[PDB]
Amino acid sequence: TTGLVYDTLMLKHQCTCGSSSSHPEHAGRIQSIWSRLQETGLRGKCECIRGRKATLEELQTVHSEAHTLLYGTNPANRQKLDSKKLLGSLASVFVRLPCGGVGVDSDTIWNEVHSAGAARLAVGCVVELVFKVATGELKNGFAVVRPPGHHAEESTPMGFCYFNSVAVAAKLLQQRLSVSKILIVDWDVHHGNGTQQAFYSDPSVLYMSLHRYDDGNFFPGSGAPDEVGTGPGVGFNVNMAFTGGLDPPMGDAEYLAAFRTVVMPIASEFAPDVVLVSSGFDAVEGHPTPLGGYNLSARCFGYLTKQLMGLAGGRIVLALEGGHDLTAICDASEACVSALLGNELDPLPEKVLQQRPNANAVRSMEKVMEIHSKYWRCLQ
Ligand SMILES: O=C(NO)[C@@H]1[C@H](c2ccccc2)[C@H]1c1ccc(-c2cnco2)cc1
Ligand code: NA
Ligand code: NA
Ligand SMILES: [Zn+2]
Ligand SMILES: [Zn+2]
Repeated sequence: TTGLVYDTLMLKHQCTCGSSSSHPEHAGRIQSIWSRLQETGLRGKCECIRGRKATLEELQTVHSEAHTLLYGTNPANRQKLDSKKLLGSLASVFVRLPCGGVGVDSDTIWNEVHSAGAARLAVGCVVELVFKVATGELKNGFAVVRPPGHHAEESTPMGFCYFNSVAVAAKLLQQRLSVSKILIVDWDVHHGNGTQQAFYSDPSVLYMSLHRYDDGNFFPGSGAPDEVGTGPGVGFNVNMAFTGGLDPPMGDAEYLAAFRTVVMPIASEFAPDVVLVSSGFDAVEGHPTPLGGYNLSARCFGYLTKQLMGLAGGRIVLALEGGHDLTAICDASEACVSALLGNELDPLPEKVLQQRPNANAVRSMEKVMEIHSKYWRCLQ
């Protein structure tokens, strides 16, 4: 049986300027996905679980105390709980954004009444779902959550992320269940700099990201192929980094090629007990060159989901990260839940299924393969 998680309190994370048109990561993203699953009958076939807020203890597996006080509490308790006197003056943390609202860095917003709650419910929702699948109470699941997580570093929010929901899930799985091997696949078009950071030296967690890299200036500018891990973790960080720009743009042929030749062989060798997926949908057609640039179909994510479902005895959980375009993210979410439920994949055209990946795609794949050939038998 497939699980779903969602909570309407996540809608309340909204800029104080009162206008979501200045802020791409907006409440409507989840709301629409949520109704799409209703109007297709998919929600009816799933178990919808009860979310909760993450405790500060739970957030502190990934993030510092200072950071968890700053973004996990309302202002009154923020003083109450900072007995260690870690925080300086809030005067220096808050700035006025170009839209007139309150934020923290030049891009990222902050609502003092609602964002802390919302950021913590996003984590707690994922955690609840992940643990329910890991203990075998559910087959698999999809976490329709907001705000996103994978850019949140130990002590820095960025890319509209405040806490790394998926990282925390994983850490809790280690600490409270002693799960031996965890796989995190991050197919959001942007690199998950936070997640990479959180497990770079840990060989019991393998992080694989497919993302646009282009020689280091695509956001967030981390995630190079030769970043492979450190210490005992060497080899358990796989950056499937696409280089060459948008000439031509990457699409279904390219991604399916990378799965077959890089992601799935390595994942199979690792043979993980649980699979977590940072499931951003910004790689889909309809994401302009700043936000995306690539041309995947939503359908395609059905194929990617199905492939991952073969691992870990099916114990797979997808959590929303990026993806802006409403049609795209609803279509893609449709495909994935449909896959998780067990339905036959709504296919791609034979024209595509026979397409050789572009020169850039191939070159990008061969560089990763050469590097990780040192660490994985299936690449020799
Ligand atoms: O997709 C994403 N993360 O995975 C990131 C945010 C996102 C998430 C969800 C919905 C919409 C957007 C998008 C982002 C892209 C570029 C910059 C940027 C550009 N120049 C400096 O910083 C900042 C944020
Ligand atoms: Na990624
Ligand atoms: Na690792
Ligand atoms: Zn604003
Ligand atoms: Zn993204």
